[PDB]
Amino acid sequence: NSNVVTMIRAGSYPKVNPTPTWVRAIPFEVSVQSGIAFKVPVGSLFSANFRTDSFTSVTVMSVRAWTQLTPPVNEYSFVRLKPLFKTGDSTEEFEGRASNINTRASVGYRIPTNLRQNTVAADNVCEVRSNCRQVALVISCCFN
Amino acid sequence: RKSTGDNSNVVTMIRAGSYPKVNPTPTWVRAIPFEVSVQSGIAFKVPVGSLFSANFRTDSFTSVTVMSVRAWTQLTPPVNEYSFVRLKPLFKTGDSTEEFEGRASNINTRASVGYRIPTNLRQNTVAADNVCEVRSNCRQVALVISCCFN
Amino acid sequence: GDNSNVVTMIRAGSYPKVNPTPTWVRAIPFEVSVQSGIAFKVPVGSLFSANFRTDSFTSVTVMSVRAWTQLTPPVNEYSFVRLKPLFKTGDSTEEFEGRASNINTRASVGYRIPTNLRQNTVAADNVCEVRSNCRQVALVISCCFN
Amino acid sequence: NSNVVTMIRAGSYPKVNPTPTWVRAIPFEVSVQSGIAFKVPVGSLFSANFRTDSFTSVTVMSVRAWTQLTPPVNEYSFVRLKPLFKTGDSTEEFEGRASNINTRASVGYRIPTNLRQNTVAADNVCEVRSNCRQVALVISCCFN
Amino acid sequence: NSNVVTMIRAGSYPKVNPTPTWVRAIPFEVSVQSGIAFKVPVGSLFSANFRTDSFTSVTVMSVRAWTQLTPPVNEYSFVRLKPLFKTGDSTEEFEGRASNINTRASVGYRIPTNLRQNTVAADNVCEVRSNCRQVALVISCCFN
Amino acid sequence: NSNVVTMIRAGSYPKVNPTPTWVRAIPFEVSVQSGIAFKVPVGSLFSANFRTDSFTSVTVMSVRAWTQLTPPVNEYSFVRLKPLFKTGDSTEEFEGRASNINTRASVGYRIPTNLRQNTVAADNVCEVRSNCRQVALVISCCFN
Amino acid sequence: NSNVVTMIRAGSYPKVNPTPTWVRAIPFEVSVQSGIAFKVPVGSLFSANFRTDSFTSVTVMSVRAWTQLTPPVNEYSFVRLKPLFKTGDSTEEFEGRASNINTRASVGYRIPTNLRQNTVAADNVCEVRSNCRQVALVISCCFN
RNA sequence: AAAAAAAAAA
RNA sequence: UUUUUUUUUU
RNA sequence: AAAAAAAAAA
RNA sequence: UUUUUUUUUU
RNA sequence: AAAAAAAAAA
RNA sequence: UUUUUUUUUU
RNA sequence: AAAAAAAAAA
RNA sequence: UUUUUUUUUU
RNA sequence: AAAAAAAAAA
RNA sequence: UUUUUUUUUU
RNA sequence: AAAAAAAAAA
RNA sequence: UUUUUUUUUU
RNA sequence: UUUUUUUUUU
RNA sequence: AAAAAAAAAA
Ligand SMILES: [Cl-]
Ligand SMILES: [Cl-]
Ligand SMILES: [Mg+2]
Ligand SMILES: [Mg+2]
Ligand SMILES: [Mg+2]
Ligand SMILES: [Mg+2]
Ligand SMILES: [Mg+2]
Repeated sequence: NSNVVTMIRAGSYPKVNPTPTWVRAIPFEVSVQSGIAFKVPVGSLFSANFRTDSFTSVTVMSVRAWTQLTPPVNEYSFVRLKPLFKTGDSTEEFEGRASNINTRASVGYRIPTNLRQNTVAADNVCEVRSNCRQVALVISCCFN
Repeated sequence: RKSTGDNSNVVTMIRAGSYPKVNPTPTWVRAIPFEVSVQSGIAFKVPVGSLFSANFRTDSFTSVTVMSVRAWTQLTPPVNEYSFVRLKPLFKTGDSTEEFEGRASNINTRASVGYRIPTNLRQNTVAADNVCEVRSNCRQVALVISCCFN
Repeated sequence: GDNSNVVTMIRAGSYPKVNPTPTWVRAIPFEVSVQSGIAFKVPVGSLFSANFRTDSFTSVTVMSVRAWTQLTPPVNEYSFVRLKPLFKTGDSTEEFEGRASNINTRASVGYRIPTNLRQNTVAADNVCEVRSNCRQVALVISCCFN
Repeated sequence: NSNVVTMIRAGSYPKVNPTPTWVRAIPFEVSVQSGIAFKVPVGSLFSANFRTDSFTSVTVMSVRAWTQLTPPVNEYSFVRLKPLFKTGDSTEEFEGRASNINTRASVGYRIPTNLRQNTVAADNVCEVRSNCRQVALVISCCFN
Repeated sequence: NSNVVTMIRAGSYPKVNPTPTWVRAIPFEVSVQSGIAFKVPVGSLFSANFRTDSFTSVTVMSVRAWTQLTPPVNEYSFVRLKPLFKTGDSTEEFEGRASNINTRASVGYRIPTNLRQNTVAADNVCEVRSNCRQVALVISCCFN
Repeated sequence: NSNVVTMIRAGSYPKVNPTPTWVRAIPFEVSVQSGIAFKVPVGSLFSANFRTDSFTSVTVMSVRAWTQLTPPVNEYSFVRLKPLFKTGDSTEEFEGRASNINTRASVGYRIPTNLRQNTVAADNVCEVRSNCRQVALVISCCFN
Repeated sequence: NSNVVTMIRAGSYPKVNPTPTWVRAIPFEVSVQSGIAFKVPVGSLFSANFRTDSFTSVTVMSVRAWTQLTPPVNEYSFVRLKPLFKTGDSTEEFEGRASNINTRASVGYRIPTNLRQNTVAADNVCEVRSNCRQVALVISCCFN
């Protein structure tokens, strides 16, 4: 391959876009109380910590969750996810459980194409329930 | 694919496994468009700092690997003249003396030119570094720089 | 293999992913009472009921609507039925219509909702507007409860 | 594909059923005591918690069981299942044991076609024995 | 081919629809001020000038823009489009520039299927910016 | 498929037309008297009820007709169509009859290409004859 | 194809015939009385209502008949056809009956080639019988 | 799809 | 032998 | 390259 | 059916 | 895609 | 004979 | 990848 | 017979 | 291995 | 249509 | 050249 | 599955 | 030689 | 997938 700078025969000025979209997998943690559902805010996805503070909307494609702290004594870890939608919240409770007390529980859900619209900071993605005090989420989304 | 394919109309369960490897602050390949002011008979040094800005969604980055530079005259040339733009590549390990140049063949049309950086000179640059020197008979140049933010 | 006559052991492994409250794709039949040449808005709430085993849902994604006249038409007339899709992001002005060709037979028509318009609806929402010369309309709605 | 609503050339009124059958995998837990067999009530399968409170009968196809809490000190988890049937109870004790003390024991059994009749709330599916105080069941069944 | 009227052996009364949908490419102009973004209202699409005043909703599919008047002295035309959505506005700025001062600048964006819902008069399609006092838009859409 | 907006690299301003043509199947009804031929006016085709009030001319391609009310006592329904043209009315009487007293009679005719010119509201498309007091018509035509 | 008038290189004067034959299906109705046969007169086929008043002879090929009014109370419609010939009348009574009281009864008969000679107005085609007060006939014939 | 009648073409 | 109109058979 | 209008040839 | 002229489409 | 000039390889 | 740099032709 | 239950299509 | 949802088997 | 987003090449 | 970056499915 | 909407035909 | 009208992609 | 039940090997 | 023990079939 070339070892030196070489000329580019550029033509006319192209179409440009200084603020393009970005497909991402955003990892973050939330605190969870015993017996209480936590509503995961969309605003958690906008932050300089993820290079995403210039975005104000996002299209979530899928949500995966893992317990992030150990479960109570004698128990195996569990985590549940209830998808929320601005046009109407769901009542599914997708749940994963651990089969070794020392291992994380995990589960996820995919959003169908027909339900992939934008959400903003004040929106909530889903409810989390767990017997562990923290849950780690990895959200696959399209910032725009 | 996607020929009548698509998927379901409802949320479905993912049988997730172990916690994956993750990175909250990944890299990003980009083409950044910005303009610079240039003066008659004077070479302007293009600062790398122009590439870090919220106007590009890149203010969380402190380094970038530049891969190629293209330039266009952004304002009209002087009376009776055709536009021209020249690019001289600059490197922290030793500046070049190439003067890549394009000129317009219609006075009403932009001049344009570019250069590609070879793999062996694709290291990082920071805000204090410069990308290239620009010369032109037009008072502004429009640059589109293809680069890897990291 | 098959044709075992007795219980047999399953070599179960790790606890699987589970969900006590899953989705359900359904064709729901219900009727609405209608007046003469008067549009009636069909409520989405008619889809949630113990009579359909769906009272545990609060949302549903409608995929298509079909409608039949349920009582006889006025004297000298053939039955007809009209459907005008309604949407929260913007109502339609289409009026899909069927008419009977025998005075003793039901009129029928339906419409399909495109993938890009298949979002959720709740009980307070309305599915469509119905218009008929008969006093009842029998609807069958294909939908995904979730 | 189409981006607008399209006509459906409906025909005669079809056959309908407002209350159809449902093939399900129902997850629920049962309490178990030391040295004592617990009879799992079929009524545990009818509940708004599973969207099944409008069913009063169910045809069980197979039963799988996992220990749901840690076992006593120095022991590995075990769980046994003895099928019950209204026409005659079995004496099999299908059993699984853990090989790591931190992991669940698991076993299941399949009901043959000739024994897949209906059960009601007052009936029992099986007996569960375990050294763990709780057992998690996932029962494959056809509600009707 | 036939030179006279011929008989049609009609059958039963078909399905009918007096107010059908309509896929269109609507052209209209908007005024733009220096350094100010103009919100393109969706209501502009329901006009007797387009045969569309019987519609109250539309599904937008793609937007294209051209500058419609000459740029300021010494400048080449430019135009920018920022898509707007009721579920969450975008921050993209798709931009084109003229490479000949005497020629229009042009650009567009396509709306993905998952974001192709309906819009009504009070909604806005996008934000337009340009150094020219007028921008010419052609909007591909489905009236319904 | 793509889940977010994408740039379109638009070119020169296209050829446009804000008021295009429209091929349509228009359903409407006319009253008919015993023993009297009813001239169907073309103006019936231009209406807000059809989204066609912006049109002043139309090219009719075919006409199909259905009896719309029940026939006289002891009679089977019939309907006849006589095509009319500005250059010369025809004398054909395309006719259909019901074979069940409770069923609609139907018939239609097709207009040859050499006779497919424009008609305006003052023109008449055909004469309708029937023993029922209303006839349902579906006219295939090209609005321009 | 050509859009202008074009020259025809005609030759010698051709054979001509200002009054040609015509193959036709003629539809008309006759009144029928209970228990009485009605002889269908051939003269009904020559009429300006059929464009055939310039003919005096016709070769009938086949006769189809349909009851034209409702039957008496409690009965299903029926119609019978007995062929009549100048060289010798037949004694066949071809018959159709309705299987639904609201539907027409129908039947026909074909005339063999060896019996396809001419008939004049004073001739009769066939006898019609029915429990309905009117019968609708469609006669396939060759006017000459 | 074939045939008969009128017409046109070859 | 193809097509157009009327008819018929399929 | 085909088609239409005029012409020429076959 | 080939060419020439006018037109049209590609 | 080939060729010529410098270089490198074979 | 292949590649890199400059050039040229296509 | 096949099957069973619900739906849709053919 | 294909797809979607639930289940199951592999 | 294919697809989606940004980029580059063709 | 290939490659690079992010993502996803396998 | 395929697809989507309206129409027509099969 | 072919064509016509609007649209889109190429 | 196929299948069902228990076992075993793979 | 084969084999061994019981059963059933051929
Ligand atoms: Cl749980
Ligand atoms: Cl803007
Ligand atoms: Mg844990
Ligand atoms: Mg230079
Ligand atoms: Mg009715
Ligand atoms: Mg345990
Ligand atoms: Mg310009």
